Amino acid sequence: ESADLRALAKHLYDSYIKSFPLTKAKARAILTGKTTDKSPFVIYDMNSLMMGEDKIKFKHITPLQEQSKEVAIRIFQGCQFRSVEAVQEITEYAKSIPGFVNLDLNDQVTLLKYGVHEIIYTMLASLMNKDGVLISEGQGFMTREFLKSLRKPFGDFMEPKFEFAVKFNALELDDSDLAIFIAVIILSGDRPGLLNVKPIEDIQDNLLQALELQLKLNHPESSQLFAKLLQKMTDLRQIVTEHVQLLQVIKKTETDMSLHPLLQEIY
Amino acid sequence: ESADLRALAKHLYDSYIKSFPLTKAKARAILTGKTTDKSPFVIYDMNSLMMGEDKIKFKHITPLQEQSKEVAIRIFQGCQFRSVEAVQEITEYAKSIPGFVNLDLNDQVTLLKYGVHEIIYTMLASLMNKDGVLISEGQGFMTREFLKSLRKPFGDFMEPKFEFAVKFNALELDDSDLAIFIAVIILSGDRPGLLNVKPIEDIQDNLLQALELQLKLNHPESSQLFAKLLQKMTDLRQIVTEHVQLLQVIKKTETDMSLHPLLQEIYK
Ligand SMILES: Oc1ccc(/C=C/c2cc(O)cc(O)c2)cc1
Repeated sequence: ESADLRALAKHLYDSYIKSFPLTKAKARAILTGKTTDKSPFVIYDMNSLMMGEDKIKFKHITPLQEQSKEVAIRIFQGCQFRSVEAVQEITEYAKSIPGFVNLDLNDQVTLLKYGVHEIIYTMLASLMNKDGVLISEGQGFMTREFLKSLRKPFGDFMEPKFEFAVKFNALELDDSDLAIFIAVIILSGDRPGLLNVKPIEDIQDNLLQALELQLKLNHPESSQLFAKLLQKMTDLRQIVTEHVQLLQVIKKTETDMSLHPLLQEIY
Repeated sequence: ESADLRALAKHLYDSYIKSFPLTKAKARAILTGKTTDKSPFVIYDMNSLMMGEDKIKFKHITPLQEQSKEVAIRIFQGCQFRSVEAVQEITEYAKSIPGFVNLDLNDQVTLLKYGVHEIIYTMLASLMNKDGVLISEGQGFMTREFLKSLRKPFGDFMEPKFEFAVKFNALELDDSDLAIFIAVIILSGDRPGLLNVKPIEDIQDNLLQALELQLKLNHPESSQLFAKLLQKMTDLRQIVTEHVQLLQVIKKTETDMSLHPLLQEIYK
């Protein structure tokens, strides 16, 4: 019944607004969108990020550059922190989804183990555009060119993300849309190791239904947007796989150091 | 007007038929061991394969395998010819797709080139069941275990396909549905090297409305089948990957074995 889908939709939307600080309406005003009044400290050069964290309240590293731990390394360890953060936000948005907790815990844990990854790149596109990506709650904006002028490893790290974001943003979705789109992702059912897929698919079915009417009523003119949207979810599955390749090569760059232990444990 | 999408649906199901000598419906009638209208010869070991030459059309080696092109090679050079065959059949079906042969000529090629294997594995599932796959216009049937037990390199090669088939076939689609879904695969838009995407995405963003209505009518119960079907194109692209690379391997350990010219102008 239509009434339930608009309900489920509104439920998830209000829940999504509570769970995620920096939203897209927001990030879109701060970014290219004018809403000029507060604008975000820019980072384009190696002197720009140098001591840059001045304003910007960073947790982990400060403006130190002189053969003391490479800039590239300290920029990647940053994303990871944010990652660890987002995973928590998401783990909570998950509980908010109708029926999620009523499932087998083992299953709730697996759905997150694999889902947390696609949702992160999905939302990172909310804080990105062809020129750069928003950072530090929105007090930042690290240019795209600066990111590509990074060490040999890290040069392709974020490029395959700006490409996806550019395409994904062309769909022009809003937080009310991504709310449902993101639920659908989590409640996949084809994730490895699940134990009772029926339940997991009954909800996604219900979530998919809601996503459909939502895009209809919310994009009356965008012909076949539902379909194109579900397609972009394949590019996500690929961008996530390719991400562990340039990551595995990292496992073969740092290492043997006894002052890491309680850190490599966190990540 | 849902009357044009239905007329477009008819159009496609028709060429699909004219382009593929073996349909999924012909394939299932042979597999479900029940319509002994013609049954297949089941190859499952060496002796059986040796006999397969007589009972079925195998212009391949009979006696010795290892020494004179080991059995593993015999099977591959054959499965190869089957594919060049397949590509031409799909090249035909492409041309039949409205708007296709009007797009820039390079884009046509570009679409075929990447569109091919995706379609070949989607169709290869129509000939597979939890235990094997039809071969030679359906005259024969090769066992999943037989294959899964071949020389180190060739051994695995078909095992990511059988997996795809079981889950994919689960959707229980029929030939008229695979026709619209197959067109949607070629007329994509996010393919490497394309010159103009708008006129191409225009076609897909119309075939899709066709696949949607087709599925709501054809499967009034299978809910979210439209959405579930599309999500299949992901497990698809992953297969090509395993292939192309597993192909790199043989290309080096088997330097006396060739490859069909047409099957080269497609891998990148
Ligand atoms: O000695 C041999 C003689 C013939 C073959 C044929 C293999 C083959 C595999 C397919 O998927 C489709 C097909 O139509 C044929 C393999 C070994």
